[PDB]
Amino acid sequence: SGFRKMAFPSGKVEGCMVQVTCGTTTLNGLWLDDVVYCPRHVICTSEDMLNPNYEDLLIRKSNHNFLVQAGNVQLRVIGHSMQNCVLKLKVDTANPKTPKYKFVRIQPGQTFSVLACYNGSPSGVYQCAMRPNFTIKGSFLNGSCGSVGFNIDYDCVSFCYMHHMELPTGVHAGTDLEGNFYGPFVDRQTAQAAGTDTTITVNVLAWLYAAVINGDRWFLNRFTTTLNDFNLVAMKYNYEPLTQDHVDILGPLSAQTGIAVLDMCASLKELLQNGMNGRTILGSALLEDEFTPFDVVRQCSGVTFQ
Amino acid sequence: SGFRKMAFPSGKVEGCMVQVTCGTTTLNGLWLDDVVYCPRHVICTSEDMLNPNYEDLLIRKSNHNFLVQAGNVQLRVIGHSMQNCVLKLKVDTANPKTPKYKFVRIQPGQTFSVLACYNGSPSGVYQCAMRPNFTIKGSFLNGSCGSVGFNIDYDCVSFCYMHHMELPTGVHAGTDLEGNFYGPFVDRQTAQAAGTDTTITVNVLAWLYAAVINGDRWFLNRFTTTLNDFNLVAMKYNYEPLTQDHVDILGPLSAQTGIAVLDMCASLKELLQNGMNGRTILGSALLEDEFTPFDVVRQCSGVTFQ
Ligand SMILES: *[C@H](F)C(=O)N(C[C@@H]1CCNC1=O)NC(=O)[C@H](CC(C)C)NC(=O)c1cc2c(F)cccc2[nH]1
Ligand SMILES: *[C@H](F)C(=O)N(C[C@@H]1CCNC1=O)NC(=O)[C@H](CC(C)C)NC(=O)c1cc2c(F)cccc2[nH]1
Ligand SMILES: [Cl-]
Ligand SMILES: [Cl-]
Ligand code: NI
Ligand code: NI
Ligand code: NI
Ligand code: NI
Ligand code: NI
Repeated sequence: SGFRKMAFPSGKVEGCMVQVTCGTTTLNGLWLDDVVYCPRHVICTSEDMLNPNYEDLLIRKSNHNFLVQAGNVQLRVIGHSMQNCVLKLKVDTANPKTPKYKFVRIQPGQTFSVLACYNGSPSGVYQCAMRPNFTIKGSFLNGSCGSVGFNIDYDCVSFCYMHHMELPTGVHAGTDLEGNFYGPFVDRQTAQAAGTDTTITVNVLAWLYAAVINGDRWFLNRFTTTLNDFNLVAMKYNYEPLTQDHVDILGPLSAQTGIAVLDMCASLKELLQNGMNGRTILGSALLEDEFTPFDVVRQCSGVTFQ
Repeated sequence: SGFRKMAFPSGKVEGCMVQVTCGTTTLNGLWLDDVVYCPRHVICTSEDMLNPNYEDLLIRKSNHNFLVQAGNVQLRVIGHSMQNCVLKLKVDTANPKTPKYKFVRIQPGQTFSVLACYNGSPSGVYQCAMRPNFTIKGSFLNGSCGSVGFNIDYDCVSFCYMHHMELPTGVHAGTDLEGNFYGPFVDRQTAQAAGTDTTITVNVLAWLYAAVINGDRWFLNRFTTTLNDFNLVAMKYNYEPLTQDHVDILGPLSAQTGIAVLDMCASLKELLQNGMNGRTILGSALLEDEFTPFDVVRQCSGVTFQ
């Protein structure tokens, strides 16, 4: 019982975090085998980031210019190469703490844990969703660049995010570990605007199923709705349209609780139209959209990681 | 920018989790140096658990009765003793991954990270506060017994909680690492009521400072208040009394934002009297009370752990 914003255990990722310094710029890198992955931003001076020619700037950089520190040990850089917005520093030592890992590009509406780091040391861990507008609502300060987002499945770390940018609205933007941004963002010292965001309907439904699993059932009503009638309400409240693919993904939670997906949609319609009337769901006064169906099953079934 | 429920990185604690089995009962243990700490519940069979005489049950146990597994390695138990509600199993091997550590008993309002575990393997990490009623709002399933709660200062892990019980309202009770329960609770199979809970006033004020640090300051009014006049209002909304110690603990945040503690108290007094009127603070429609003043500084200044 209980339902919390639950992060993956961070130890497998902690063992990969290093400090990268080039000239006056220090940020985080990810050390996997004999490669350190970091934001290519690290090579730039102030006047470089005007409209930086990374091909031209990197040609001028020595392996010797990169200072890479794994705790109290300097790692020697023996080669460098750029992949999109990520710099790959080849080092002379393979990280003995490298976990089984993959690089994955996640979809909007999926979640991941962030290990927020400064000077290659961890500050903390929290859960994030990739928003429909390809931002995340992170917690990041100066020097957080190169902090990563990840999921774990059994023993395998799937890295999905490397932190680069804060927008003026105070939300965050970054890349996958192939250095391709999520969304229409660039790695520049500029004020950049995100598209309009939307509420992740399938996740709100997942969280209402979590509430039912945890015995918070007051919002359940006797009403049912069609998918079309529900979507006419979704649109008005800036919720994403619920597809049959989403209904299919909620199958397992519907089967666990005995509440048909379109019956839960009727309860969500009532909450959108009428509000909560002073009540809370899983301790929240708002409808939560940063838990996936899989996040709910993970937490409610006690899935562990080896 | 941003403000998240942020846990400590869990790696140092992950390296201490083991499985303890006595007969048919399996739960989690904490392996520090050559001692494994676990709930004494592990020595109960069926129809021991409703009114166990733990002293009598432990007399009948041999060292070999305790199966302790650290991953796929079995640890040899060479002694056992009971301290309050915790079992101390002396093993013939010191844990090479033992961090610098202390055992501390925390006060209501203090927060900590929980590494929820099953069969000695971590499921996830989240933040909890010790509630005024000496419960915690965790996320725990069957077999979570012996999961621990902790803080990190620099490199020192302060363990403050070991999980034992779920209460009827779906909240949680457990002990310090000396085996003394927080609150009136006992390690027995019986429904045990938590006291009516209250709001942690010093933490709400800390979170209002986090809001101001993040440029969310709509709720700041042009008034001040005395500590007396504030408490007269607090006590009508099920808030904890604010003390001068609370005021001084909030001093650094007051210094950072230029808002005197008593001026912030006047803004909180107006939020209690008038409500939030559909407005949000740091993305919440409720006043959040599970961040301490140190939690806000750690997160907003990027404090790291080595
Ligand atoms: C890089 F080292 C780093 O840590 N960050 C993290 C930002 C800092 C504050 N909170 C964060 O998440 N990245 C940067 O500082 C970005 C560097 C670029 C070149 C990748 N810059 C920005 O995020 C940025 C610049 C800028 C601006 F010029 C105007 C408005 C907003 C803005 N954001
Ligand atoms: C012990 F191994 C363990 O994992 N748990 C964790 C509980 C399980 C469900 N969620 C949790 O947090 N502890 C127990 O199962 C407790 C064992 C005792 C004997 C120490 N029992 C309870 O937590 C319990 C028993 C009980 C009851 F009989 C009525 C109402 C509530 C209640 N909780
Ligand atoms: Cl006792
Ligand atoms: Cl106001
Ligand atoms: Ni439960
Ligand atoms: Ni040199
Ligand atoms: Ni900021
Ligand atoms: Ni004995
Ligand atoms: Ni044997």
